[PDB]
Amino acid sequence: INSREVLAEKVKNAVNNQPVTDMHTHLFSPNFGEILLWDIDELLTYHYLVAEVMRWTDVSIEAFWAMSKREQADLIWEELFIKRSPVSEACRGVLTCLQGLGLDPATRDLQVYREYFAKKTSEEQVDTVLQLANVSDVVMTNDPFDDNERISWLEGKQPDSRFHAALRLDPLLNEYEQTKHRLRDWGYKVNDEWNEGSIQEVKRFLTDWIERMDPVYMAVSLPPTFSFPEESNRGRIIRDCLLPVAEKHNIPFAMMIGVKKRVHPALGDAGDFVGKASMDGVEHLLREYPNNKFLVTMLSRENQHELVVLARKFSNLMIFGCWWFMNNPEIINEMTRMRMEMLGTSFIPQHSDARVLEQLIYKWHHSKSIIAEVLIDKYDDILQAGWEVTEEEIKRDVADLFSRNFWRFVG
Amino acid sequence: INSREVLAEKVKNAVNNQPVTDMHTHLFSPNFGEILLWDIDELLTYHYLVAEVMRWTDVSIEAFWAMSKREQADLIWEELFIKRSPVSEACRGVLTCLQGLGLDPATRDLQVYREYFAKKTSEEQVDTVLQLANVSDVVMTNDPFDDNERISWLEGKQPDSRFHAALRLDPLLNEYEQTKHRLRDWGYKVNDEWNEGSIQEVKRFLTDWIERMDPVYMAVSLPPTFSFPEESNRGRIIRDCLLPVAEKHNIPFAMMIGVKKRVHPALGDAGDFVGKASMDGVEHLLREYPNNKFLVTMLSRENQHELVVLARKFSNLMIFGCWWFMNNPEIINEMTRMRMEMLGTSFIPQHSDARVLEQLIYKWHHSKSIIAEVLIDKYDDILQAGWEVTEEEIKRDVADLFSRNFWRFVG
Amino acid sequence: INSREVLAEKVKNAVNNQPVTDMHTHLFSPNFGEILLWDIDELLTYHYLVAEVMRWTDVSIEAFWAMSKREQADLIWEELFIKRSPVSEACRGVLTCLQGLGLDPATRDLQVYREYFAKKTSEEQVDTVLQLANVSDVVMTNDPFDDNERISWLEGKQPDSRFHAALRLDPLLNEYEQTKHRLRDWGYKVNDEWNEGSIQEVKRFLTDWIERMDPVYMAVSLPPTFSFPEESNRGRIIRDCLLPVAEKHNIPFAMMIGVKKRVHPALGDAGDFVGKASMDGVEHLLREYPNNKFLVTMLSRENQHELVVLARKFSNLMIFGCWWFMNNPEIINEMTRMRMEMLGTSFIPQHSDARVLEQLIYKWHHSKSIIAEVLIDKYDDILQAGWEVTEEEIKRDVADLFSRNFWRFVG
Ligand SMILES: O=CC(=O)[C@@H](O)[C@H](O)[C@H](O)C(=O)O
Ligand SMILES: O=CC(=O)[C@@H](O)[C@H](O)[C@H](O)C(=O)O
Ligand SMILES: O=CC(=O)[C@@H](O)[C@H](O)[C@H](O)C(=O)O
Ligand SMILES: [Cl-]
Ligand SMILES: [Zn+2]
Ligand SMILES: [Zn+2]
Ligand SMILES: [Zn+2]
Ligand SMILES: [Zn+2]
Repeated sequence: INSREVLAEKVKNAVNNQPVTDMHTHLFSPNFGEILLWDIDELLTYHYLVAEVMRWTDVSIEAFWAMSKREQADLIWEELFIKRSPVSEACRGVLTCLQGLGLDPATRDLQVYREYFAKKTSEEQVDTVLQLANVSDVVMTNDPFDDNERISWLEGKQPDSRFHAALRLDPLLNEYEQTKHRLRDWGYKVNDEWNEGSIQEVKRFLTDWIERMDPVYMAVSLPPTFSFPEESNRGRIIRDCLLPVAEKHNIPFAMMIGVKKRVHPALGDAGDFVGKASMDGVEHLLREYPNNKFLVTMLSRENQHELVVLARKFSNLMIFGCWWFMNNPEIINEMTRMRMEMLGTSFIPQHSDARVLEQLIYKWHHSKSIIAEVLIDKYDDILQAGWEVTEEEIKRDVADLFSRNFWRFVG
Repeated sequence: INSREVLAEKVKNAVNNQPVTDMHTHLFSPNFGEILLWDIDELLTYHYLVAEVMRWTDVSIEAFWAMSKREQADLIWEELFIKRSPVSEACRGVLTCLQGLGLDPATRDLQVYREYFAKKTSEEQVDTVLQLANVSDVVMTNDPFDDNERISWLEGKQPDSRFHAALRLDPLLNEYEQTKHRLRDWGYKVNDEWNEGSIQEVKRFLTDWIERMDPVYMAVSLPPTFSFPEESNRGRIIRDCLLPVAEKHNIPFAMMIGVKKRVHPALGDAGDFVGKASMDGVEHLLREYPNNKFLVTMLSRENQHELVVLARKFSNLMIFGCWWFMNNPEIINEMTRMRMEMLGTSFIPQHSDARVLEQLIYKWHHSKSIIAEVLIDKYDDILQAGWEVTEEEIKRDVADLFSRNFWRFVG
Repeated sequence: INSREVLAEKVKNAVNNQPVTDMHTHLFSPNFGEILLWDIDELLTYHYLVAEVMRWTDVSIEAFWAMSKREQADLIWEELFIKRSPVSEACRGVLTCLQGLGLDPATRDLQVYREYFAKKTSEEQVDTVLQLANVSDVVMTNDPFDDNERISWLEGKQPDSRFHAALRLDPLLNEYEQTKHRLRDWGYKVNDEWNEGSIQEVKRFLTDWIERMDPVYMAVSLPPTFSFPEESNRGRIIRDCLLPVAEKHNIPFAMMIGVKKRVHPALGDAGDFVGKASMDGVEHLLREYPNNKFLVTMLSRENQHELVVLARKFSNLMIFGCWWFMNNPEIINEMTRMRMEMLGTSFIPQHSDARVLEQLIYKWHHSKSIIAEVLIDKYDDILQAGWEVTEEEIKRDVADLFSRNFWRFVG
């Protein structure tokens, strides 16, 4: 390669053809049941769009939740696509999905699009989507406190080889005072106070599930006020239970910091907000637990640059994705550029956070084009400096970014 | 449209031809008197340039204020345009105004530029400028605590139909301790305590001025430390008087948060600074007062992204403009993109904040070019996804952004 | 200048031809000895690359520090250049230096690059590098608390006309409890108690060193928690000694704010982190000490915009460079644009912070190209407004930005 033009095609092709390992989604293996969502109506009722439609429609939130799935979908399509152009990232995403499946957004024929999905099955749509989105591996969010999901694990169900488990623990860490009673009901003899017994039982709880799911990592989403150390249930659990168990099983600990839950409870999953967090807690964890691995992603735009700098300090920290409110072109671009400039290729640029199966298509299509453009710029800079990049080196670097860095980290 | 080039021309045409409603300025109906500032000398002595010239000139701030308007204008012209290239946004803006008026910056003939304004009346210039800037409606900042402005309203003088009033309340909310003495002198018997009597009289004051002004909204500028609820005069006035009255008359409450007043007293209007604010008070107001409408713009760059996320949570929140220190190309661009990507077209991209008539020319010229660029990108992305946008839908979306969204919100 | 194409040509040439005054580096006049670091092995072992290589290599940090300079350099070359493409800014910089020296990165022949340096003397390489990077003046960081540097000064060493001293005081201001003992060891009779006697001896220490080094400014790097006034050694020493001495000798005070030292002790120089600081202390200093001059650069991305706004308020504030974690293309670009949009040309866009002689080549090459682009955009915008910029004015502006603004400020 010795031309930006030539470089551009080589990079775009390597990126496009590179099978993706999506290390954080809200999808489930087909055999887990209806817990796996898919089709155009599910795409249109994605909570991102529920929030956006409420800024326009005169239909009360109560009434909205009272409508059927199809009715909610019809309202959103009309309000966000017909009455106004679907220029938002979330709306754009729905279109990218339709087009990717072979459907044509030009006609705006929602009924015809729907007819497409009605024909196929879950296992069938999964194969097609994973093919079209070029995703080889999907990491789920497995929460044992969720009855709809725990039932499948207790039944001995196993996800197919393309889906990996990740032990989600928000209820345990953030709501211990209520959750402790559920552990007791499950036979985990935790006591009123934090003593040897409570510690051991919570650890047994973690180990039992690690044994059941064989998770690639344990995870938790945290508030902007997250601090560590801390004399709170969360602080003690992390210190006395999670970290020791994680080290023993060499399992990474994923922290998604910055979410302020339910600032608008009526909106349900669309009612969460964001706040800038202190880096002190993460800094402490990284330094004081050198034998533990940490995967981190933050919600606030204002935490992104310093998070990158922290990654420069600690190799036991792997930063990943452009999470939630960060998953917009303007932010993805600035984040990926800051990350590559200070970390080279030693990071995971993105995850889809897909809640609806088809999203894998747009999530990866929208991000890959931006990442490819960033790569082209960086490769070109060193080419201009006289360096010679081979297509094989490109495919290698791209492989690390979209798949290898993750598996290498989880080990 | 089926090509970026084609799209670009149709988008730019739609943006340029769309009549603008400037929902926040410091301009006054021409019949109000000299408070309506205009001409090249007023543009050159805009406080933005006073701050900039003071970074170069050897002239003391005292000596500067002692100079006549023409002398100050002369100094600023020589210091910021001749001794160094006028590359700053504020300086660039002055040139943009001259050009729009038919004058030629190439000559740098300040004397000739001045001759242009001397042969014109204020009403004439108003028609000229509003025409050039394609501004159909101007929202003023009317402060009933200023003796001069108070005259116009008490005399029953109505403003030009193109100008709308906005009840500014900074003295009341931020300086109650000193303002209460004037409220009493005006017939509003507020006590030195916050009893029912005082509460009722403040409401009466607001109610009376809403009747006299028929404002599109009530407004206040707040410091980075703004909090709510709060046991202070401002906190009690907002809770017990402003919100109740605003809800009863269904008029929005505009909050411009982030200004740290007079960090450099000697600079006058040019001595204000900025600070990041907590989103807690705004979040509280939105959630706890669903029957009230809120217009918000923040001064800190670091508050922009989270403000957008907050708008996603509450439909009774309408964010607007790129205020003051945010009114620069680099910031206008990132802000507008973040806003459209997460809010689609459900927001008001800009306002001029013009203190001098002519500024409407450059403020909107400089902002429309950027907004057009963003729209082109967003339209092209969905266009690439197979969606087809009609030129009529473009005019519709452009109308919402530059005018409809505001009037719709103020109801 | 007719077209943007013609404009770009004249701007690029002026920027490239303009001799640079690098107002902050960690280089020393060659006659000072081996403390002046140079050659490819030094470039490769720059702490920026030590941090980066530790994110990839299996070699422990202890084993790394135990390796020879050559072995460390071989490791870094293989890990960051061969096993992965050298796309990070720091790695790209190493290549740019190689190319600028006439070597060829295409061969990846590290053994051959090393031969180029095995010949030359320090004096020759200084002449070579300064000519290539077109740097006419280099400001050093002279720390009288470092035993080695101190001996040179006490024994009469003077830098040649191309190098200027800057009195660095971190140990005095940030570690006074440890430093007071050393002051006493040097004849400065400070008491354990902070009183008039101690104040006078610290003032005498500063005076003696100002006289010995004839520094262009006194400097210190500060933590994100920096505040002023403050009841602490730093607060008292700045108030009682530094500011009065600086005013008396009319010497500016350079504050580099935002570094959190040694968050990862084992990484040595590569173990410092970043944090956002309050602007309160800087605002206070500028306002209350109008007779003192302050040079400021901040480490947090989130402090940049407000720092610019503060410069608009105070002429005794000169902001400079894109420091450390800010010295990446994505950040340099946004910072430089915000600065010019709000300050025109009244600022110092960059400094190299070079710790290794050859870095001057890449630091200035990478920054000049970015600064050139910003200038082209800004000049083009006013050209489109009708203004006509001459090539002489362009050369003047470029001279101000890269050299004149500094000498003028510290004059
Ligand atoms: O992308 C937005 C989401 O998926 C959130 O609703 C979700 O709660 C978040 O990503 C999480 O994993 O906690
Ligand atoms: O945009 C700069 C301005 O107009 C400020 O001086 C003004 O005080 C501010 O916009 C306000 O309305 O409080
Ligand atoms: O640019 C990175 C550096 O030179 C730092 O190591 C250095 O300590 C910093 O610039 C300073 O002068 O304190
Ligand atoms: Cl911030
Ligand atoms: Zn998620
Ligand atoms: Zn205003
Ligand atoms: Zn940007
Ligand atoms: Zn330095």
